[PDB]
Amino acid sequence: VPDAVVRESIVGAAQRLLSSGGAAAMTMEGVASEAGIAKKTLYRFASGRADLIGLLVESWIAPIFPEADPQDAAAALERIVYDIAQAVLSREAVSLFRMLASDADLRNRFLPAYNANGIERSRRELARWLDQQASAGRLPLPIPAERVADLLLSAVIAEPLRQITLGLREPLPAWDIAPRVADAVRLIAP
Amino acid sequence: PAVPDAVVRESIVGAAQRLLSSGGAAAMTMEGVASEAGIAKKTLYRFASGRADLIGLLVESWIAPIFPGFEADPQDAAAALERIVYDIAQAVLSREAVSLFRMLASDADLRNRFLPAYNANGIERSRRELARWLDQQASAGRLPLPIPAERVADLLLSAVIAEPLRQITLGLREPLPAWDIAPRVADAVRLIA
Repeated sequence: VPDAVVRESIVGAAQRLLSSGGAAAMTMEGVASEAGIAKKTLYRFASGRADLIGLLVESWIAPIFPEADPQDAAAALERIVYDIAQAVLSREAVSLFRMLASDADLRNRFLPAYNANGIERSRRELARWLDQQASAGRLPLPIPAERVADLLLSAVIAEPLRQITLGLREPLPAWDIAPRVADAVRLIAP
Repeated sequence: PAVPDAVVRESIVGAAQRLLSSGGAAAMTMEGVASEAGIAKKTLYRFASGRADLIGLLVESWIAPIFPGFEADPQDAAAALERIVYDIAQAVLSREAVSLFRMLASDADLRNRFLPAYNANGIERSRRELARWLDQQASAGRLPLPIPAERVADLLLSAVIAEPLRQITLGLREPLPAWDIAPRVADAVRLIA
Protein backbone atom coordinates (compact mmCIF):
# COMPACT_ATOMS: atom_id res chain seq x y z
CA VAL A 1 0.00 0.00 0.00
CA PRO A 2 1.67 3.25 -1.16
CA ASP A 3 2.61 5.87 1.36
CA ALA A 4 0.39 8.44 -0.36
CA VAL A 5 -2.57 6.18 0.11
CA VAL A 6 -1.79 5.63 3.77
CA ARG A 7 -1.40 9.38 4.24
CA GLU A 8 -4.80 9.97 2.64
CA SER A 9 -6.34 7.39 4.99
CA ILE A 10 -4.75 9.12 7.94
CA VAL A 11 -6.07 12.55 6.92
CA GLY A 12 -9.56 11.20 6.30
CA ALA A 13 -9.53 9.51 9.66
CA ALA A 14 -8.33 12.59 11.48
CA GLN A 15 -11.05 14.71 9.93
CA ARG A 16 -13.79 12.21 10.69
CA LEU A 17 -12.81 12.13 14.34
CA LEU A 18 -12.47 15.92 14.62
CA SER A 19 -15.93 16.32 13.18
CA SER A 20 -17.58 13.72 15.36
CA GLY A 21 -15.96 14.46 18.67
CA GLY A 22 -13.51 17.35 18.47
CA ALA A 23 -9.89 17.34 19.49
CA ALA A 24 -10.61 14.85 22.24
CA ALA A 25 -11.71 12.24 19.69
CA MET A 26 -8.74 12.76 17.40
CA THR A 27 -6.32 10.58 19.31
CA MET A 28 -3.43 8.69 17.76
CA GLU A 29 -5.06 5.40 18.66
CA GLY A 30 -8.37 6.56 17.19
CA VAL A 31 -6.80 7.72 13.95
CA ALA A 32 -4.87 4.45 13.54
CA SER A 33 -8.10 2.50 14.09
CA GLU A 34 -10.00 4.67 11.62
CA ALA A 35 -7.20 4.56 9.00
CA GLY A 36 -6.68 0.85 9.21
CA ILE A 37 -3.07 0.86 10.34
CA ALA A 38 -0.91 0.05 13.35
CA LYS A 39 0.90 2.65 15.42
CA LYS A 40 4.31 1.66 14.08
CA THR A 41 3.03 2.76 10.70
CA LEU A 42 1.14 5.84 11.85
CA TYR A 43 4.28 7.10 13.57
CA ARG A 44 6.09 7.29 10.22
CA PHE A 45 3.60 10.02 9.23
CA ALA A 46 2.77 11.68 12.54
CA SER A 47 4.33 11.62 15.99
CA GLY A 48 1.37 13.10 17.75
CA ARG A 49 -1.81 15.11 17.42
CA ALA A 50 -0.05 18.30 16.31
CA ASP A 51 1.41 16.44 13.38
CA LEU A 52 -2.07 15.11 12.54
CA ILE A 53 -3.33 18.70 12.39
CA GLY A 54 -0.42 19.63 10.08
CA LEU A 55 -1.22 16.70 7.78
CA LEU A 56 -4.88 17.66 7.68
CA VAL A 57 -4.28 21.32 6.93
CA GLU A 58 -1.61 20.43 4.38
CA SER A 59 -4.12 18.17 2.60
CA TRP A 60 -6.39 21.11 2.00
CA ILE A 61 -3.73 23.23 0.31
CA ALA A 62 -1.27 20.78 -1.19
CA PRO A 63 -3.45 20.05 -4.23
CA ILE A 64 -3.96 23.68 -5.18
CA PHE A 65 -0.69 24.47 -6.90
CA PRO A 66 0.65 21.37 -8.71
CA GLU A 67 -0.16 27.36 -15.75
CA ALA A 68 3.16 29.03 -14.97
CA ASP A 69 2.51 30.73 -18.32
CA PRO A 70 -1.18 31.63 -18.68
CA GLN A 71 -2.28 33.97 -21.43
CA ASP A 72 -4.71 35.70 -19.09
CA ALA A 73 -2.80 36.02 -15.83
CA ALA A 74 -5.65 37.80 -14.07
CA ALA A 75 -8.14 35.08 -14.90
CA ALA A 76 -5.65 32.42 -13.70
CA LEU A 77 -5.15 34.42 -10.51
CA GLU A 78 -8.92 34.49 -9.89
CA ARG A 79 -9.03 30.73 -10.22
CA ILE A 80 -6.12 30.17 -7.81
CA VAL A 81 -7.51 32.53 -5.14
CA TYR A 82 -10.98 31.03 -5.45
CA ASP A 83 -9.56 27.55 -4.91
CA ILE A 84 -7.54 28.71 -1.87
CA ALA A 85 -10.64 30.33 -0.44
CA GLN A 86 -12.73 27.19 -0.92
CA ALA A 87 -10.01 25.29 0.92
CA VAL A 88 -9.70 27.54 3.97
CA LEU A 89 -13.37 28.67 4.33
CA SER A 90 -15.01 25.23 4.26
CA ARG A 91 -16.97 24.03 7.24
CA GLU A 92 -14.07 21.83 8.31
CA ALA A 93 -11.52 24.60 7.96
CA VAL A 94 -13.56 27.15 9.89
CA SER A 95 -14.44 24.62 12.56
CA LEU A 96 -10.71 23.99 13.14
CA PHE A 97 -10.07 27.72 13.34
CA ARG A 98 -12.89 28.11 15.83
CA MET A 99 -11.56 25.21 17.91
CA LEU A 100 -8.17 26.92 18.24
CA ALA A 101 -9.68 30.38 18.88
CA SER A 102 -11.64 28.82 21.74
CA ASP A 103 -8.97 26.87 23.64
CA ALA A 104 -5.61 28.22 24.70
CA ASP A 105 -4.29 24.72 25.46
CA LEU A 106 -5.22 23.53 21.98
CA ARG A 107 -3.47 26.58 20.52
CA ASN A 108 -0.50 25.82 22.69
CA ARG A 109 -0.39 22.26 21.38
CA PHE A 110 -1.44 22.74 17.73
CA LEU A 111 -0.84 26.27 16.55
CA PRO A 112 2.67 25.77 15.19
CA ALA A 113 1.55 22.84 12.96
CA TYR A 114 -1.62 24.62 11.92
CA ASN A 115 0.19 27.81 10.98
CA ALA A 116 3.12 26.16 9.23
CA ASN A 117 0.99 23.99 7.00
CA GLY A 118 -1.89 26.25 6.09
CA ILE A 119 -2.51 29.67 4.54
CA GLU A 120 1.18 30.49 5.07
CA ARG A 121 2.11 27.82 2.56
CA SER A 122 -0.45 29.03 0.07
CA ARG A 123 0.79 32.55 0.59
CA ARG A 124 4.41 31.51 -0.23
CA GLU A 125 3.28 29.56 -3.28
CA LEU A 126 1.17 32.39 -4.55
CA ALA A 127 4.06 34.86 -4.03
CA ARG A 128 6.28 32.70 -6.27
CA TRP A 129 3.65 32.48 -8.95
CA LEU A 130 3.03 36.20 -8.84
CA ASP A 131 6.74 36.90 -9.25
CA GLN A 132 6.77 34.83 -12.40
CA GLN A 133 3.90 36.73 -13.97
CA ALA A 134 5.40 40.06 -13.02
CA SER A 135 8.66 39.01 -14.61
CA ALA A 136 6.93 38.11 -17.82
CA GLY A 137 5.33 41.52 -17.80
CA ARG A 138 2.15 39.55 -17.52
CA LEU A 139 1.15 40.91 -14.11
CA PRO A 140 2.95 44.03 -12.97
CA LEU A 141 3.02 44.76 -9.24
CA PRO A 142 3.71 48.02 -7.39
CA ILE A 143 5.06 46.24 -4.30
CA PRO A 144 6.85 42.93 -3.67
CA ALA A 145 4.95 39.76 -4.62
CA GLU A 146 5.00 38.43 -1.06
CA ARG A 147 3.13 41.56 0.04
CA VAL A 148 0.66 41.32 -2.85
CA ALA A 149 0.02 37.62 -2.02
CA ASP A 150 -0.66 38.40 1.63
CA LEU A 151 -2.86 41.43 0.97
CA LEU A 152 -4.79 39.78 -1.87
CA LEU A 153 -5.47 36.61 0.04
CA SER A 154 -6.35 38.68 3.13
CA ALA A 155 -8.71 40.91 1.12
CA VAL A 156 -10.63 37.92 -0.12
CA ILE A 157 -10.54 35.49 2.72
CA ALA A 158 -10.13 37.26 6.02
CA GLU A 159 -13.39 39.08 6.44
CA PRO A 160 -15.29 35.98 5.29
CA LEU A 161 -13.41 33.87 7.87
CA ARG A 162 -14.45 36.40 10.54
CA GLN A 163 -18.06 36.29 9.31
CA ILE A 164 -18.29 32.50 9.17
CA THR A 165 -16.63 32.10 12.57
CA LEU A 166 -19.33 34.32 14.05
CA GLY A 167 -22.16 32.68 12.13
CA LEU A 168 -22.88 35.87 10.13
CA ARG A 169 -22.53 33.68 7.07
CA GLU A 170 -22.40 29.93 6.50
CA PRO A 171 -19.18 28.22 5.32
CA LEU A 172 -18.24 28.03 1.65
CA PRO A 173 -19.56 26.82 -0.67
CA ALA A 174 -22.99 27.97 0.61
CA TRP A 175 -22.47 31.46 -0.82
CA ASP A 176 -20.66 32.70 -3.92
CA ILE A 177 -17.15 34.10 -3.35
CA ALA A 178 -16.39 34.51 -7.03
CA PRO A 179 -17.50 38.15 -7.17
CA ARG A 180 -15.31 39.01 -4.19
CA VAL A 181 -12.35 37.27 -5.82
CA ALA A 182 -12.91 39.16 -9.08
CA ASP A 183 -13.19 42.50 -7.30
CA ALA A 184 -10.00 41.89 -5.27
CA VAL A 185 -8.01 40.96 -8.33
CA ARG A 186 -9.26 44.07 -10.18
CA LEU A 187 -8.26 46.25 -7.20
CA ILE A 188 -5.09 44.68 -5.89
CA ALA A 189 -3.50 42.95 -8.84
CA PRO A 190 -5.03 43.98 -12.15
CA PRO B 1 -28.94 71.74 34.04
CA ALA B 2 -27.18 68.41 33.91
CA VAL B 3 -23.78 67.62 32.50
CA PRO B 4 -23.92 66.11 28.90
CA ASP B 5 -24.92 62.48 28.43
CA ALA B 6 -21.43 61.67 27.19
CA VAL B 7 -20.15 61.77 30.78
CA VAL B 8 -22.38 58.94 32.11
CA ARG B 9 -22.06 57.04 28.77
CA GLU B 10 -18.27 56.97 29.28
CA SER B 11 -18.73 55.64 32.79
CA ILE B 12 -20.96 52.87 31.58
CA VAL B 13 -18.62 51.72 28.84
CA GLY B 14 -15.64 51.83 31.23
CA ALA B 15 -17.54 49.75 33.72
CA ALA B 16 -18.70 47.23 31.09
CA GLN B 17 -15.16 46.74 29.88
CA ARG B 18 -13.71 46.34 33.38
CA LEU B 19 -16.22 43.66 34.18
CA LEU B 20 -15.68 41.83 30.91
CA SER B 21 -11.95 41.88 31.48
CA SER B 22 -12.21 40.75 35.10
CA GLY B 23 -14.94 38.11 34.95
CA GLY B 24 -16.16 37.56 31.44
CA ALA B 25 -19.67 38.00 30.11
CA ALA B 26 -20.99 36.61 33.35
CA ALA B 27 -19.50 39.49 35.35
CA MET B 28 -21.05 42.08 33.00
CA THR B 29 -24.53 42.14 34.46
CA MET B 30 -26.80 45.19 34.46
CA GLU B 31 -26.63 45.43 38.26
CA GLY B 32 -22.83 44.98 38.09
CA VAL B 33 -22.39 47.71 35.51
CA ALA B 34 -24.59 50.11 37.42
CA SER B 35 -22.53 49.53 40.55
CA GLU B 36 -19.14 49.67 38.83
CA ALA B 37 -20.14 52.83 36.90
CA GLY B 38 -21.53 54.41 40.07
CA ILE B 39 -24.97 55.12 38.68
CA ALA B 40 -28.63 54.38 39.41
CA LYS B 41 -30.40 51.53 37.71
CA LYS B 42 -32.87 54.00 36.20
CA THR B 43 -29.96 55.93 34.73
CA LEU B 44 -28.28 52.86 33.23
CA TYR B 45 -31.60 51.81 31.66
CA ARG B 46 -31.72 55.11 29.70
CA PHE B 47 -28.55 54.01 27.94
CA ALA B 48 -28.90 50.20 27.74
CA SER B 49 -31.78 47.78 28.31
CA GLY B 50 -29.68 44.66 28.61
CA ARG B 51 -26.30 43.08 28.13
CA ALA B 52 -26.49 43.14 24.37
CA ASP B 53 -27.00 46.92 24.41
CA LEU B 54 -23.93 47.16 26.70
CA ILE B 55 -21.85 45.33 24.12
CA GLY B 56 -23.20 47.67 21.43
CA LEU B 57 -22.25 50.72 23.51
CA LEU B 58 -18.80 49.28 24.13
CA VAL B 59 -18.10 48.52 20.49
CA GLU B 60 -19.50 51.92 19.46
CA SER B 61 -17.15 53.66 21.87
CA TRP B 62 -14.18 52.18 20.06
CA ILE B 63 -15.26 53.42 16.61
CA ALA B 64 -17.30 56.59 17.27
CA PRO B 65 -14.28 58.89 17.77
CA ILE B 66 -12.60 57.94 14.50
CA PHE B 67 -14.49 59.88 11.86
CA PRO B 68 -15.40 63.23 13.39
CA GLY B 69 -11.72 63.76 12.83
CA PHE B 70 -11.46 63.49 9.09
CA GLU B 71 -11.09 66.17 6.41
CA ALA B 72 -13.48 65.88 3.47
CA ASP B 73 -10.98 67.65 1.25
CA PRO B 74 -7.54 66.41 2.13
CA GLN B 75 -4.46 67.76 0.37
CA ASP B 76 -3.26 64.19 0.10
CA ALA B 77 -6.10 61.70 -0.01
CA ALA B 78 -3.85 58.64 0.06
CA ALA B 79 -2.08 59.96 3.15
CA ALA B 80 -5.44 60.68 4.81
CA LEU B 81 -6.67 57.18 3.95
CA GLU B 82 -3.62 55.70 5.66
CA ARG B 83 -4.37 57.65 8.80
CA ILE B 84 -8.04 56.61 8.83
CA VAL B 85 -7.32 52.90 8.35
CA TYR B 86 -4.58 52.96 11.00
CA ASP B 87 -7.03 54.52 13.45
CA ILE B 88 -9.70 51.92 12.72
CA ALA B 89 -7.06 49.17 13.17
CA GLN B 90 -5.99 50.49 16.61
CA ALA B 91 -9.64 50.54 17.67
CA VAL B 92 -10.57 47.02 16.60
CA LEU B 93 -7.31 45.13 17.10
CA SER B 94 -6.71 46.17 20.70
CA ARG B 95 -6.48 43.56 23.44
CA GLU B 96 -10.04 44.34 24.54
CA ALA B 97 -11.46 44.20 21.04
CA VAL B 98 -9.80 40.89 20.19
CA SER B 99 -10.83 39.41 23.55
CA LEU B 100 -14.45 40.22 22.72
CA PHE B 101 -14.16 38.64 19.32
CA ARG B 102 -12.57 35.56 20.86
CA MET B 103 -15.39 35.39 23.45
CA LEU B 104 -18.03 35.35 20.77
CA ALA B 105 -16.10 32.90 18.60
CA SER B 106 -15.97 30.56 21.61
CA ASP B 107 -19.56 30.51 22.80
CA ALA B 108 -22.62 29.96 20.65
CA ASP B 109 -24.95 31.25 23.39
CA LEU B 110 -23.01 34.49 23.61
CA ARG B 111 -23.12 34.89 19.82
CA ASN B 112 -26.83 34.31 19.85
CA ARG B 113 -27.24 37.00 22.53
CA PHE B 114 -24.67 39.58 21.41
CA LEU B 115 -23.82 39.19 17.74
CA PRO B 116 -26.45 41.62 16.39
CA ALA B 117 -25.29 44.43 18.64
CA TYR B 118 -21.65 43.64 18.09
CA ASN B 119 -22.07 43.53 14.34
CA ALA B 120 -24.17 46.64 14.00
CA ASN B 121 -21.95 48.81 16.09
CA GLY B 122 -18.52 47.83 15.00
CA ILE B 123 -16.56 47.23 11.83
CA GLU B 124 -19.82 47.48 9.83
CA ARG B 125 -20.24 51.12 10.93
CA SER B 126 -16.57 51.88 10.18
CA ARG B 127 -16.92 50.24 6.78
CA ARG B 128 -19.95 52.39 6.00
CA GLU B 129 -18.16 55.57 7.13
CA LEU B 130 -15.07 54.65 5.15
CA ALA B 131 -17.13 53.83 2.04
CA ARG B 132 -18.72 57.29 2.25
CA TRP B 133 -15.35 58.98 2.55
CA LEU B 134 -13.89 56.92 -0.32
CA ASP B 135 -16.90 57.76 -2.49
CA GLN B 136 -16.32 61.45 -1.82
CA GLN B 137 -12.63 61.18 -2.75
CA ALA B 138 -13.44 59.21 -5.92
CA SER B 139 -16.20 61.64 -6.96
CA ALA B 140 -13.77 64.51 -6.51
CA GLY B 141 -11.06 62.77 -8.49
CA ARG B 142 -8.63 62.69 -5.55
CA LEU B 143 -8.70 58.93 -5.27
CA PRO B 144 -10.10 57.26 -8.36
CA LEU B 145 -11.36 53.68 -7.80
CA PRO B 146 -12.03 50.91 -10.36
CA ILE B 147 -14.89 49.41 -8.44
CA PRO B 148 -17.54 50.84 -6.15
CA ALA B 149 -16.40 52.59 -2.96
CA GLU B 150 -18.29 50.19 -0.73
CA ARG B 151 -16.38 47.27 -2.24
CA VAL B 152 -13.04 49.01 -1.84
CA ALA B 153 -13.83 49.79 1.83
CA ASP B 154 -14.68 46.15 2.49
CA LEU B 155 -11.62 44.75 0.68
CA LEU B 156 -9.23 47.26 2.20
CA LEU B 157 -10.41 46.65 5.82
CA SER B 158 -10.32 42.88 5.17
CA ALA B 159 -6.77 43.08 3.88
CA VAL B 160 -5.41 45.32 6.56
CA ILE B 161 -7.47 44.37 9.59
CA ALA B 162 -9.38 41.12 9.42
CA GLU B 163 -6.16 39.22 8.68
CA PRO B 164 -4.31 40.59 11.75
CA LEU B 165 -7.52 39.82 13.70
CA ARG B 166 -7.03 36.15 12.76
CA GLN B 167 -3.41 36.30 13.80
CA ILE B 168 -4.05 37.98 17.13
CA THR B 169 -6.97 35.67 17.91
CA LEU B 170 -4.59 32.71 17.49
CA GLY B 171 -1.74 34.33 19.46
CA LEU B 172 0.46 34.46 16.28
CA ARG B 173 0.75 38.17 17.05
CA GLU B 174 0.12 40.33 20.07
CA PRO B 175 -2.72 42.84 20.08
CA LEU B 176 -2.11 46.31 18.73
CA PRO B 177 -0.26 48.54 19.55
CA ALA B 178 2.43 45.93 20.33
CA TRP B 179 3.49 45.85 16.70
CA ASP B 180 3.47 48.41 13.95
CA ILE B 181 0.56 48.15 11.47
CA ALA B 182 1.55 51.27 9.57
CA PRO B 183 3.60 49.36 6.94
CA ARG B 184 0.64 47.07 6.20
CA VAL B 185 -1.67 50.09 5.91
CA ALA B 186 0.77 51.80 3.55
CA ASP B 187 1.19 48.74 1.34
CA ALA B 188 -2.57 48.23 1.12
CA VAL B 189 -3.16 51.89 0.18
CA ARG B 190 -0.35 51.83 -2.40
CA LEU B 191 -2.23 49.10 -4.20
CA ILE B 192 -5.14 51.50 -4.43
CA ALA B 193 -3.61 54.92 -4.77
